[PDB]
Amino acid sequence: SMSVKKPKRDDSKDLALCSMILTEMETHEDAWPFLLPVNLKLVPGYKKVIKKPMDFSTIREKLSSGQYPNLETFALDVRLVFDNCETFNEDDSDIGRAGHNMRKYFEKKWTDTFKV
Ligand SMILES: CC(=O)NCCCC[C@H](N)C(=O)O
Repeated sequence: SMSVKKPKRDDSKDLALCSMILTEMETHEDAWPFLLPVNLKLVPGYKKVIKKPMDFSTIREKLSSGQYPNLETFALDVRLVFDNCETFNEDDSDIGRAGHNMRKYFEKKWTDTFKV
């Protein structure tokens, strides 16, 4: 509360660390469905259904331009990519399997990096 704070976590490396994680996401062989925005003119239903589209290039742009106030807002965008994927694609589809794989991949990195 006022004048009463938990010990200050060193947040000085977060930006570099999230960049690293994102670079690992981008180079994974199953990233291809998530590298660029879904093309809303060419994918019927997507615009109507998926209220907040998100993709790795957009996350990258937001990151490099200081648009994530903190760690968690970055994780929320990454998770949104996979929540969107789940909403639109069947689990038993190539893109549905990519999404599950990439989420698992992300959450382990997230844990190893920010929760020891
Ligand atoms: C990443 C994502 O959800 N893209 C939209 C779904 C694409 C559908 C794909 N072209 C298909 O044929 O199943």
